[PDB]
Amino acid sequence: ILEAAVTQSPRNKVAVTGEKVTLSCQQTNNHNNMYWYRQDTGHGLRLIHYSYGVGNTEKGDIPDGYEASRPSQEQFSLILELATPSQTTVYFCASGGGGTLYFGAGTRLSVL
Repeated sequence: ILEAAVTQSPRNKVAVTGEKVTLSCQQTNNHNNMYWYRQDTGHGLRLIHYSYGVGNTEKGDIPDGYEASRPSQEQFSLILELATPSQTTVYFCASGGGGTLYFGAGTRLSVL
């Protein structure tokens, strides 16, 4: 984008149960760390998977039923191999070095 260091795509996603879904997190700031959170109904952000650099993924608190991929410095992808309605939610990605968090604008996912 023209304005933000962190871009999420798509901004919306409708899946049918059983479809594979991939969400993209792209940052252009050379950030070492990337993160994927699911937002809960109290607007809490729950960590799914994160990454310390290219090629690395680490599991967060709620990894089950997601995988992650850090194929480049810029890109941290969240994959739902087989989407389920319990995965209907808003998802936010983030990136930074150290304790810094630059957040994406969010992706709304509905699994039907």
